[PDB]
Amino acid sequence: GAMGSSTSGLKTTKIKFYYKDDIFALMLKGDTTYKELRSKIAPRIDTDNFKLQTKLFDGSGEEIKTDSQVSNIIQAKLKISVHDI
Repeated sequence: GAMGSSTSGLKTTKIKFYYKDDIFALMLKGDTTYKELRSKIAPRIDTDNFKLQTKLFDGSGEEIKTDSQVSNIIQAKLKISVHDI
């Protein structure tokens, strides 16, 4: 009894967000999303509306706003920045 199929998994990417002067982290297994992060950040922000970006050296880069921007910060492990909105 053998099988050719196989469980396909990925490696949780460590992404440190930067809400104001505080910062947190997130482990994305690849199934995460932008609306997923929305609930994973809201509670770590103290609010329900904030703006995530690719924490650059100036302050923020492409404001993550789509499951792709997140899966991108996921495949590239980008430090995220969080603002209050």
